Amino acid sequence: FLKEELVVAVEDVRKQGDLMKSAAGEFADDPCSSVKRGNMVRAARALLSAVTRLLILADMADVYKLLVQLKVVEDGILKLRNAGNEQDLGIQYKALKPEVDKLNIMAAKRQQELKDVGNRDQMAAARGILQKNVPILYTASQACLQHPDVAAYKANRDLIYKQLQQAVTGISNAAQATIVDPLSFSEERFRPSLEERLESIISGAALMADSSCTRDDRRERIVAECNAVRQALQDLLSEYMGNAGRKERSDALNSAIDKMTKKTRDLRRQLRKAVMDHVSDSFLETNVPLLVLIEAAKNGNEKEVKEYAQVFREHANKLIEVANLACSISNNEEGVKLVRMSASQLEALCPQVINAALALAAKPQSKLAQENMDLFKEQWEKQVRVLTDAVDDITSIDDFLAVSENHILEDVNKCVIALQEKDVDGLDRTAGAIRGRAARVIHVVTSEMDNYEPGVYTEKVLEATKLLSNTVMPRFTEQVEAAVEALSSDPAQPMDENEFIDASRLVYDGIRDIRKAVLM
Amino acid sequence: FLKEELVVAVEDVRKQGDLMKSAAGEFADDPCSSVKRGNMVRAARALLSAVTRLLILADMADVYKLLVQLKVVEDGILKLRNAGNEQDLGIQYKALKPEVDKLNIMAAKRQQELKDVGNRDQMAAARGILQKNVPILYTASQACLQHPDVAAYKANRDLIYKQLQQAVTGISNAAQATIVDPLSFSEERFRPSLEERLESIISGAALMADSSCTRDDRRERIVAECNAVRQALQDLLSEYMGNAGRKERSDALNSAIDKMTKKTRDLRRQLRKAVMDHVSDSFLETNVPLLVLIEAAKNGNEKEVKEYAQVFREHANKLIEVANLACSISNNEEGVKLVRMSASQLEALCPQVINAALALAAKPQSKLAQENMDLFKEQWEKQVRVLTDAVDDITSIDDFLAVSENHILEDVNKCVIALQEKDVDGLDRTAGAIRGRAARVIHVVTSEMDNYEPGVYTEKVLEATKLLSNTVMPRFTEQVEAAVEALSSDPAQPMDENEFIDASRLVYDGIRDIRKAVLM
Repeated sequence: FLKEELVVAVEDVRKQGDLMKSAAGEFADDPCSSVKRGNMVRAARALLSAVTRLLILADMADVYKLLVQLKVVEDGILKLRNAGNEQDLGIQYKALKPEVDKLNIMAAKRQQELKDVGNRDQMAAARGILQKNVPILYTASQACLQHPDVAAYKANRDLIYKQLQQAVTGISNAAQATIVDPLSFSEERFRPSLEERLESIISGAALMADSSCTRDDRRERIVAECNAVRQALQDLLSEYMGNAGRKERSDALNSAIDKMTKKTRDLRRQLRKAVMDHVSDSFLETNVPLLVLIEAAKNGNEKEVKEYAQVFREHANKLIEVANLACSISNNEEGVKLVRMSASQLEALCPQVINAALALAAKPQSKLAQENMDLFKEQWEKQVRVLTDAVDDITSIDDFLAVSENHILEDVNKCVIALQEKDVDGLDRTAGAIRGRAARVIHVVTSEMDNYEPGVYTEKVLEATKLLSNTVMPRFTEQVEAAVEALSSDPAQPMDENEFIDASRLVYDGIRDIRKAVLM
Repeated sequence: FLKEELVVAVEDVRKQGDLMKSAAGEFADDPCSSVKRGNMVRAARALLSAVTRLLILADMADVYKLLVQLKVVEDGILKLRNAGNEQDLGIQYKALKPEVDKLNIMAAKRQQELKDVGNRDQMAAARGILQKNVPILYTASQACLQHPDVAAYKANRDLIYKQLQQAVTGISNAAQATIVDPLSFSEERFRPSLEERLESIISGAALMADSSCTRDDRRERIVAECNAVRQALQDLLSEYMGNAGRKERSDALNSAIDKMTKKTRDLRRQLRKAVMDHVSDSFLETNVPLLVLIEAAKNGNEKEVKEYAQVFREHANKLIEVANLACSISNNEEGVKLVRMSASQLEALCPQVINAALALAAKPQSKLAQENMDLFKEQWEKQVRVLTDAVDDITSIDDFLAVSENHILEDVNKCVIALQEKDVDGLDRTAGAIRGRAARVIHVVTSEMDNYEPGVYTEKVLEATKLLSNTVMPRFTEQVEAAVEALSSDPAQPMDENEFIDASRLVYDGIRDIRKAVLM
């Protein structure tokens, strides 16, 4: 198998190589010779075969190598979880750290070798989870030995083990392996025949919408633009059916499709201007399911914690979905991998967050718990911001600023009208959304400017950003709360409508002068 | 470009080869060395690159070569068509015969090189038509010079030229290279939401019948089974509308669809057992529009020839349609291409057949015409049998024998009853249909057995086939005519009812023991 095949391969490669050299030579001395030429050709082909045979054999060498190390790490992981005393536990992790690393290398190898990108993604995703959890399993399984009466800890340890076991299998599964979608799909229509097989590849493969999980506007917009392009496709399939044979150029009918089909591809640009906006219709409030999910457990409340798991979990994955929708549309693979990977890790760091809350809700005094939470908290936010920053790039920074401009405008007035309606519950709420999108805008603008060389362009932009967050925003928040303390205190002190409006306007305008500075 | 690149390629291949040899060596003396090993690997990869670079360059050499020869044959073909005197004409064909051949070789080269099979098919199809027509163009364009007042000849010559021009382009087009429908449709239903978008993709896309262009039975059968499955779909769309959300398993309602929808897919199997039967309800009589369409023109009858064009043309295309219906249902692409292609060629060889008859009907003595017809006749039948054999495979040989069993039975009795009714016009007619389906059965049975290894199974089958065509059939035909000469001769000689029935029964039985032998 191993060495066996190798020597054998070296042979074929050696022999064919010699015959190729001579042939190549005889051709060099007589390049204007047709025969001597053909000889060189056949020779080249023969060389290819010998060379490839070695590559294939070489692939086995790598695969096998991956297997050996894979099985080693498998047992090691289970041995770590089953550790009973801190002595054995510490001993296992040390003998596993290297084994894990080695496998990590070998994994990256097959990852590249795997042809179809799909499997390649699985390999990297599996490798990641494996790489991240291995250390965590140690910390989890360790806690169970210090507090054997904390089912919460045991449950966590096992969940990590589960994910780890998954990764290992995923590596082997992908090791046996051997893009956008609307882009490549739209490029298919041009022939004087078979209108029956094209009508099926353009019909049954052009019916995949999505929508949902967005605000009412995004649903409406998507509904209108999706119907306008569906009709478009049918105008292309009903008008095209009249070309026949000789119409192999561009007349009134063939172009009746070329003007409808070639232009209506807009649906794509519609779903984008419809998704990228989620970033401000349910984002910045990223801490919302953590800075309370923790406070619950941190207060010895085992009840409002169980119910919060779903609440937390819900807002989380919902965010990842939109991140995926951003992947469906984006021929950018390098960036899709980033997003899809950042999503996987963050998708795997989910159960851990819950386990933490569980162990803390039962022991809001256990310094080990309060620290375990604090630690997990840090890792969750850290993994969130990245997935977020990874996505902010999968899209157009500029487009983001555009949608943020309109939406900001909407919520801004929602507050202004709330100030008039003297509805604090709304005044507060709306104001918050304003602070959200605003900051979400300053972060994306700045994080995107790190790819540009400092200068007039970067200066005029950051300044516009500095103002909105340093001068603007504060004066507005100062007015929001100022209004609140004018109806909940005593009967109801008179609110200064003026300053509130002008202050709030600065917010919107601020975004405007930043967007304008971004373009320039 | 050519030689230029070559010498260059030989270099990279030469240098890399040397470095590879040494590396391979150092590894041989120390195979247990990891470093020396890696070296060998990197070396192997480097060799691959040098080798490939040569292959690519080599591809150009072949492509270019194809181009040169392609342009040569192009002009030659046009020069042949424009020939005015038998002198120049004969001269061109001779200087083209070789040019054509050379290109034929070069074409076969790129054909293999082309990666995607699709283009590969085009290359072969284009090459074929080019190979076949080149000689024909000569015979056609030649006739026009001997009888300049025969538009029929001119029209033919040009059509050949058109096809030839097509092939050439098709070769160059493919040289730049590197599904079913009911099957994929039925696999769509499984989700706790959006019952409004699924109801439209399962309703508006499940309404495409056909029927017609068959005997009364095939229309009735199709009508019954199409209505039984239409109702079925509505039992799936009316019962499904009650799953809601939690019903994500398989209860009484969700399965009320799973038992109706999952079983009624039979409509498909109905349209098949309804189409494959055409093969004996309007086939074998394939010569019928030729062995008379010719006799007409061959008798200097320019009148019954014009009217026969439509008659001939009608029976032809009708046959192709059914061949297409056999394509709609058959996920087999490789076979569909065959059928669809065999149909195209035969669909293009149609106008030519007519042109022949036209030129002969006007000159039933012109040895040039009588030969042109004889030639065209051969090509039409040849292209027919193939399209036919191509289709006989797109279906189930066994199923064909089944339907042939029932239909034979019907026509058989139609004759027996005709013998009793003493209706010769029917006796003759029916008997013919019997001889048709019968032979159509023996050919399909034998042509299908060429895919099986000779032995007991093949023996017991062919014999059953041999009997039906050697012993059976004859004794029956002998009785049919024998009965005819028993009422048209003198007043009406007494017919021997006995022998006629027994003889005719052999026909049916013959088919039975062949079908049974096919199964076994």
